[PDB]
Amino acid sequence: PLCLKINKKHGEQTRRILIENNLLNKDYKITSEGNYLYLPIKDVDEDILKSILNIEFELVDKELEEKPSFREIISKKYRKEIDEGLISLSYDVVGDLVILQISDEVDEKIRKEIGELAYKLIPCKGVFRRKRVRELEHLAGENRTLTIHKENGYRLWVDIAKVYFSPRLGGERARIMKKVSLNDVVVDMFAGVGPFSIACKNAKKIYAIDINPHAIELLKKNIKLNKLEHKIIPILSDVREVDVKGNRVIMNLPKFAHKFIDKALDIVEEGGVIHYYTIGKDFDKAIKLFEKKCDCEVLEKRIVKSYAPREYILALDFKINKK
Ligand SMILES: Nc1ncnc2c1ncn2[C@@H]1O[C@H](C[C@@H](N)CC[C@H](N)C(=O)O)[C@@H](O)[C@H]1O
Ligand SMILES: [Zn+2]
Ligand SMILES: [Zn+2]
Ligand SMILES: [Zn+2]
Ligand SMILES: [Zn+2]
Repeated sequence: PLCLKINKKHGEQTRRILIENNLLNKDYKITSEGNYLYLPIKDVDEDILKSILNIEFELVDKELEEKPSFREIISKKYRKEIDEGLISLSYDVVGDLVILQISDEVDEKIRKEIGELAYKLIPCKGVFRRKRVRELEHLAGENRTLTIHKENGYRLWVDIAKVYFSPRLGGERARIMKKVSLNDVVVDMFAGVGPFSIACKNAKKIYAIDINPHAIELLKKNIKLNKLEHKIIPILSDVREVDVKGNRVIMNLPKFAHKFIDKALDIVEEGGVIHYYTIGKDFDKAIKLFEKKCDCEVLEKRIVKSYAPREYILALDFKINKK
């Protein structure tokens, strides 16, 4: 498939950089031919790669070997419509449930068939598909949308019909989890059911804020389940109206975080850190927004996942030196 071609002397270094940026397509075998290394890579453009690599490279097409199924079967049977949107090969597994990406236009009993296949080939108790928190269409197995998801050693109650939750962000949450220091006071601006907040358990105090009450209900259940009731303070409100202070501030709202930077700088103490999440073709825009608003330094930046062609969800840790 799509591969990143580089001189093999840079092999291990490039592999590591692709893994941290969720770009390594682990379903293929990195292959070495001649003095070149070919790394199977996920959807990405040459321009943004230049912001995470200083060596020369080439993106190319190439057959490579791999490291029942579902993705296997659906891919051929419905390749017709899949090939044109209707159906996606990508799906999410939140705890006990599976959520397919069937942009319905596909018949209903056709949707039940796929869900049924999924239910059959994928260990789960329920299968749904969708259409921000959107309405779900049940397609097989148990019809319960409430489940518990395990990640990074902790547990999270999630009701997929009520709040937004991406299991794909477990890696990014684990990254932050390890940077947290004992004396930190964390402000999780858009907490959902509390994933970053539970992840930041090393801190001495955490403020978990969200405007969705069901989200806050799951948050509370999660604070208890993980035994962090004397650590995490749940807050039902629009974050703009909350007056709290912290040295570590999390902004997990990609599409609109840019509209909340002023509030974030008001919460953050100087010398503190803001973990910003945004959508972009690269890191330039976000850096500029922050550079104009205060004196800061980027400490680490990562591509989190793809959003659409030449569009990605990005993470940047900004150290705020002076406001
Ligand atoms: N003005 C606001 N104040 C507080 N929370 C908000 C506001 N607007 C949206 N939200 C919440 O922002 C959240 C964005 C989600 N990406 C949070 C995900 C969560 N951090 C997780 O790790 O699962 C949603 O749960 C919204 O309910
Ligand atoms: Zn509720
Ligand atoms: Zn207490
Ligand atoms: Zn969101
Ligand atoms: Zn700045």
